[PDB]
Amino acid sequence: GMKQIEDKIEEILSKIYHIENEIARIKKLIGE
Amino acid sequence: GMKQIEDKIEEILSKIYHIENEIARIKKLIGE
Amino acid sequence: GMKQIEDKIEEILSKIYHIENEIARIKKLIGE
Repeated sequence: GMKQIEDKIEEILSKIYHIENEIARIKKLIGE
Repeated sequence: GMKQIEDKIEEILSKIYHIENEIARIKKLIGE
Repeated sequence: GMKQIEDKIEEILSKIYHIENEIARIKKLIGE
């Protein structure tokens, strides 16, 4: 496929990991 | 690549931005 | 496009649904 498609997938995976880190910080503060 | 692949990427980016908005609202209510 | 691209999209959609479940559990505990 497109190199642009693969580039977008890279950005998406980075965004998701950043979101999962944010959710981990929230669950740690509130307990779950 | 597929127009269907690019369509799915559009839906994913919309879902991610919606999630980031939800996380912003949570962090604003609890402080972080 | 690539079968690998479509496989990555499958993993991304699973990650997003899992994240949306986690956000639902957080909003239920704190109220919003």
